[PDB]
Amino acid sequence: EVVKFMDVYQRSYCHPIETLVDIFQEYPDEIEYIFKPSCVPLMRCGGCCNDEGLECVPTEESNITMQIMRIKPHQGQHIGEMSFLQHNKCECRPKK
Amino acid sequence: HHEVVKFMDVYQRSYCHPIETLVDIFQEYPDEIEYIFKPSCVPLMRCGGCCNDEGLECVPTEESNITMQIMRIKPHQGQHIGEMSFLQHNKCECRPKKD
Repeated sequence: EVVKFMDVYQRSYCHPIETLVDIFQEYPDEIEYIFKPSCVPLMRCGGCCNDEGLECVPTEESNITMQIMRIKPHQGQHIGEMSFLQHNKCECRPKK
Repeated sequence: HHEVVKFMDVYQRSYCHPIETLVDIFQEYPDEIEYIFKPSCVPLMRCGGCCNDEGLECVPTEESNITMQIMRIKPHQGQHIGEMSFLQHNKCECRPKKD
């Protein structure tokens, strides 16, 4: 059975959506370490806009600290805090 | 303000599972050059998340098709809503990378 048009657009439109982020892509300055887990769930702007001209971007941003096993391989390793950017409010806005 | 997310709840929530993820139609279908689409983009269940070992990688096992209605526009020429099928990952698990 079809996912009805109205219900697509409504559900796609530019909102914050829980998204999984590999720590090492987001932070490549964490070169000495692997992380456990490798990856975290973060609220992040995603989705279509009315016009192909617009793009879906944050307006309010905030911090979530989390505890992350930090491993220097074959060496010391320790759970530690790590702070991450989360997008609380999104809106469609012009590209450049 | 807001308490730190406890390790248990990280791991549990990160681990390789299907997660609703938003996918540009033009990436999924790149042969569709003469059309824009409304939306630009659709919600599809897709494998995402950590694996215990940097050796493993998080991959689909069961896959399925989900038909959805999409405004198809040829610009300066208007349009037609029509059906369009999409790939969705129903079941994921961590498995070794040969890559």
